[PDB]
Amino acid sequence: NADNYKNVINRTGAPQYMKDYDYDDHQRFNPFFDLGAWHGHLLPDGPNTMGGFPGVALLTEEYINFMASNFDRLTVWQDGKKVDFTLEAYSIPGALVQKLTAKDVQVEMTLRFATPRTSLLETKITSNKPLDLVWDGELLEKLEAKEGKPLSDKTIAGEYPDYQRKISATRDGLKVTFGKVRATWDLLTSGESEYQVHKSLPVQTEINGNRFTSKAHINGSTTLYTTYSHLLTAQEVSKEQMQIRDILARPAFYLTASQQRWEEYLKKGLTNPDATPEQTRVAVKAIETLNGNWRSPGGAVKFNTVTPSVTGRWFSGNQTWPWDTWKQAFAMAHFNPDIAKENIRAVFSWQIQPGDSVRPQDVGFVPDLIAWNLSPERGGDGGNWNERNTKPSLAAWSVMEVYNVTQDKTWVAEMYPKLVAYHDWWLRNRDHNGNGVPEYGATRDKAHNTESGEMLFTVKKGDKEETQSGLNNYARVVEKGQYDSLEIPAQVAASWESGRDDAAVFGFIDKEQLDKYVANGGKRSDWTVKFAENRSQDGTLLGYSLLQESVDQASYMYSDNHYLAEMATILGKPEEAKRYRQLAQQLADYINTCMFDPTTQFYYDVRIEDKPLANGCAGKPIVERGKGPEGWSPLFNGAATQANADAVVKVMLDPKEFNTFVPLGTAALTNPAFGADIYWRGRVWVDQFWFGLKGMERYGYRDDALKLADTFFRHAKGLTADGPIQENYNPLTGAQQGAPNFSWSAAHLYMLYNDFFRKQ
Ligand SMILES: OC[C@H]1O[C@H](O)[C@H](O)[C@@H](O)[C@@H]1O
Ligand SMILES: OC[C@H]1O[C@H](O)[C@H](O)[C@@H](O)[C@@H]1O
Ligand SMILES: OC[C@H]1O[C@H](O)[C@H](O)[C@@H](O)[C@@H]1O
Ligand SMILES: OC[C@H]1O[C@H](O)[C@H](O)[C@@H](O)[C@@H]1O
Ligand SMILES: OC[C@H]1O[C@H](O)[C@H](O)[C@@H](O)[C@@H]1O
Ligand SMILES: [Ca+2]
Repeated sequence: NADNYKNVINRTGAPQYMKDYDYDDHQRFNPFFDLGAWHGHLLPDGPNTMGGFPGVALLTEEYINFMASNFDRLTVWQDGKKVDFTLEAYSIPGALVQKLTAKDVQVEMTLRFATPRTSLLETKITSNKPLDLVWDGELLEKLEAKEGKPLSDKTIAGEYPDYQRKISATRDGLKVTFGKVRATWDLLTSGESEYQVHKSLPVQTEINGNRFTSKAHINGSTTLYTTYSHLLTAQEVSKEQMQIRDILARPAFYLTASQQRWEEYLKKGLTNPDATPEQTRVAVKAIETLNGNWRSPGGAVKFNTVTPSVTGRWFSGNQTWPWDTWKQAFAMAHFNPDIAKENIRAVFSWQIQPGDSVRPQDVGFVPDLIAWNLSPERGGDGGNWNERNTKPSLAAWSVMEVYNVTQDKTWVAEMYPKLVAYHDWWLRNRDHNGNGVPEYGATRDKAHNTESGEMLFTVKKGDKEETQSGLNNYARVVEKGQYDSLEIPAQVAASWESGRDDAAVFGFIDKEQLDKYVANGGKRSDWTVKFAENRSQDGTLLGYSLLQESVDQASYMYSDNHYLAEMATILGKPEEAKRYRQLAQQLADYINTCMFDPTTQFYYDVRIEDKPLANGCAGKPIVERGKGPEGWSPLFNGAATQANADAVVKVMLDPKEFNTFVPLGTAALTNPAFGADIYWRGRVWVDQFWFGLKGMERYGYRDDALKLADTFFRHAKGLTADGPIQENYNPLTGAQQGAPNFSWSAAHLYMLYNDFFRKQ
């Protein structure tokens, strides 16, 4: 089956820089990774790289960095003359293949992964006469480029003097060793990491600086085996040796194991018999993408996980977020459920437990960002590890989907208490006014407050700054309004917690847009989101909330309660199920009463006003900031009444609001802060699009969802081509932007293939 899907993504390339970046700093080639391994390979691009799989990509703990262009590249010699081959090279799901053809000599190479640290190359040489084999390679020298244009003349060795890359011969191949580099934002090595090449036949290896040549003579047709391993610690180096020996003793078993594992992914995954071949191929792209972003345990992360992009500037190594994980695992449930389960475990594996040394006030909290290296507060030197905030919770929805596919009640039993603790955390730490309806917010953290717990902020006016602290001081400053801007680290973290960093609803609007809004009769203070601290009975600082209750947030809490009730029932906990159903109903009632605006036929966030409205709502819907995809969150999550859903769908299907060339973007065309190139104020993301279609379908509009899905399929640029999957689209043009090989796009593209794409 895998052979029906050649070169779904262009995996050719010959990188020339360690950071061989696209215009947004992501690696501009798409290496093949499998089995959660920490290195990847590219296909040759023609004569310069033919005979090898160039572009060894190393996942150095938290980043992707190229090691070499040619490395272990084969040329074949006959009586001193190089054999002249033609090249065929292609990817399939789970393998890279290249075939070199001459009249009297042929070479067939197959590269698959064998372990979570090791790939295996079969080199089959067919020849009527003896031959001399030569393998060569060279470490990269140049540091960084942007779309082929050097960003400087810096070298790798110049930029990282301690990297100290060294190639050495070994008895059965060679190795590259690396010194310890703790470049927090660029390059992270233990000082014990290595890249090893082991072969099934003796070779004589000569090293000259950062290049090597290995030589062997064969008397005729021979098949050899080579392992490549990136090993990140001394312990990994030691453990892998026995695995390498087993692979070389049974190479055909490892090739077969990979073949079979990939046939199973395709069998389990490709279940839409009404899909066109083009639609099916998109599903295969998504499967290749998600599986390549899977990482085996490493460092502080004791589980397999999936990152947002193995090639991403800030998304690589094993960096894991909850938001991305819920979407990832929902999709992967349908083809790689073992890793879907692991990805969810990874996120909860650092869930705050009672007596925590850093944040005992946050029991049940799930960190925003976990990775190889712990934060300094937890004894590591990682700069990415983040506990300033979490992300919106679709955790129960994700856990349920894995159950829906596997029917494994022990999985539900495993996750239920963790889901409950998270649920409880939202109600203690993200409900400033105690009404059962959460806000996005932030934690107590060294970035947010002084040693004594005073909230940090910086008041900016002209070129003058003023770093102050304390909530009451902040409150005065907002009241007086004599500043150009206010930077509150905790409120920045609250924007991160929402998952939509620059959305209109959270008060983000550029100067020109705001000047227009004000010039058309609005007040600039309409765009000010007030902020508050959350304290326990005894005065303890629990964290912070926006003084605003978000309709997507409320709808995800509805969802959380809804799925918990279903899991409670599955687990024979009927009184717990009853309580969750009651909490869901209350949230639905609040969403429909408080957050729906009849006049504009849509849902919106509400402010937490100084006093609640007479009807008990915390504030009026914030209609003046315009419409966004949060407006269909009550439909996606099932909190909406039919009547309110009918009203919302009419707005979604209006070309003057959301029914754009690529439909269901992150702000309506009528939103005062709309821009077609603004990530969270116009651009279309596949998750929000799919949430929209699902919400429509849920309320009787399957036929219209199917039509929007066809529109997306026809207008979303690049969908049927061989480029990597990116993050979002211009709603007016269909143009793509974002990190290549982006997991949650892949996940929702997969869902669309499963749920909505079909032959017309
Ligand atoms: O399994 C990977 C490859 O192995 C062999 O080279 C087959 O000839 C080829 O059809 C296949 O794609
Ligand atoms: O998630 C199911 C299984 O997936 C992977 O194989 C893990 O290595 C294993 O520990 C886990 O139990
Ligand atoms: O699981 C690793 C760690 O996760 C969280 O930080 C918990 O609060 C802590 O108790 C636990 O040791
Ligand atoms: O909280 C620690 C870190 O978390 C995240 O990785 C943020 O991107 C970074 O700005 C912050 O310093
Ligand atoms: O640097 C900003 C980014 O830092 C972290 O990755 C946060 O999880 C993300 O929400 C934020 O956009
Ligand atoms: Ca509240």
